Amino acid sequence: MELHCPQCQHVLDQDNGHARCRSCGEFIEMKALCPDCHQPLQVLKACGAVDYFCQHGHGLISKKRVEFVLA
Ligand SMILES: [Zn+2]
Ligand SMILES: [Zn+2]
Repeated sequence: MELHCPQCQHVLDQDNGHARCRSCGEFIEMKALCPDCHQPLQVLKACGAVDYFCQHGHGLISKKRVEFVLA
């Protein structure tokens, strides 16, 4: 069933930190927050690989554990 929009109610096509409205046309970007912080994660860019570091003192957070909010 996936996630639906709270406005242009349709399917949200979600990838890494990004959600494009399929069937809507709209483009949405999402923030990667640490669940235990609610502050943004440090996007560690290694060109090919990207790590999400909890800038605060918790360690590394995977994109399957991160909390994505509407940006
Ligand atoms: Zn939509
Ligand atoms: Zn944290």
